Amino acid sequence: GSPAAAPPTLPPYFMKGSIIQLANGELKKVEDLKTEDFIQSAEISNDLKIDSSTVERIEDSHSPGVAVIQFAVGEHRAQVSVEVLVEYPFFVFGQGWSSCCPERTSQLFDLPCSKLSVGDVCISLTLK
Amino acid sequence: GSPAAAPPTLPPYFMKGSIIQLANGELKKVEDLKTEDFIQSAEISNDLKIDSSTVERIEDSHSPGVAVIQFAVGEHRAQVSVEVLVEYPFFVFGQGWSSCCPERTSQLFDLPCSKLSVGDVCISLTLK
Ligand code: NA
Repeated sequence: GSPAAAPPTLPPYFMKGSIIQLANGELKKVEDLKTEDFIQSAEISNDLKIDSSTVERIEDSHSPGVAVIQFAVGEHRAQVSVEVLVEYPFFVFGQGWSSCCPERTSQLFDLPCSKLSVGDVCISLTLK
Repeated sequence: GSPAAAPPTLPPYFMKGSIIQLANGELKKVEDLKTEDFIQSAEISNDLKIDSSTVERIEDSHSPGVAVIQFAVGEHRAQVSVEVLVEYPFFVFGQGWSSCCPERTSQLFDLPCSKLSVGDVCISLTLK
């Protein structure tokens, strides 16, 4: 079948040394974020909730530098296949920042990443 | 409420109130970013390689609150159709933060936001 395409640009906070303001008034550098920062920040926020998507499959795209990743999204495991840039950092539950290509994420952002793998649970924040 | 969305498709809400570390070591509040903060070169030449994507078309989606955006991506203009929640913030060359629904982006990200338009050239802040 035909995957959905992800946004073709990356947001700026992935740049190492950027500082996030969490819904606990706390400030952390992006490279220092932990899983509990998201969970606690979501818990406190009246607007945001935590959700998650599990990596089911990673395949090469026909475009070089792009992966096709199959996700199982949220508690009913809705199946979504998306084209994503290999440098895109996902935040993996109990791991931290992870990408299809850590070396490229290092080149672009200086953000240390683990290699994204099948079974990884990626954290997201969505509106209520 | 809207269709299943992979992690990189979601607006990055938690970048609200972030401080971005620019390639040169400067710091900028995310709402204060300018096009020049994206450009390394202190004097743009026709040398200047930018990675960008240009908006070609914007349509309503069957799903409410979601827009479908066609992009021409990169130097070779790959055609990519991207479905996103309308508040998704793009940084536009010569314009700044823009979206398919400025009002909602401003309230959710606490920044000034323009309407995304056909012709808008969308960029990412990176080292590159
Ligand atoms: Na919450």
